[PDB]
Amino acid sequence: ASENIEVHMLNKGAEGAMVFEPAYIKANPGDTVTFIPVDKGHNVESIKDMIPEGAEKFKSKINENYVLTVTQPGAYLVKCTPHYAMGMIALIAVGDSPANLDQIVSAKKPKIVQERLEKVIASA
Ligand SMILES: [Cu+2]
Repeated sequence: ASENIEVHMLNKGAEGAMVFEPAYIKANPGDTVTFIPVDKGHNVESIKDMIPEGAEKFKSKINENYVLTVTQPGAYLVKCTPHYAMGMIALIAVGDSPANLDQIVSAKKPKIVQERLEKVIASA
C-alpha cells in the first residue's frame, strides 16, 4: 500500500537557514509527500528541467499544507519559491537508480543550492 512522508518547511534547521526537513525523500510510485509549513513564508515548487520527463509541474500556495502524489520514477529537485536563492530545496528520489540524477546535479543553479544538494546526496 501507499506510504506518506512528512516534510517540514522551516526558517532554521540543521543545515542552516531556510530548509526542508528532510531534504532527501525516498519514495515509490503512488506515494505522497506532505509538506507542512511549520514556519510561515514557504511553499514548494518543481524546478524547470529538474523533474522527470512526463511528470507534471507543480506549485503550492505560500503557507498551505500541500500533498504531492509522485507517479513518475526519477529524481525531482523542488524549491521554496521565495527562498530558492537561499538554498531552500529538497530532492525526491522515486524508484531505484533515478535516471536523471546526474543531470540534475550538473544543471545550472545557485551556488548555495548546489552546495546543499551535494551534501544531501552524500547523506545517501
Ligand atoms: Cu521558504
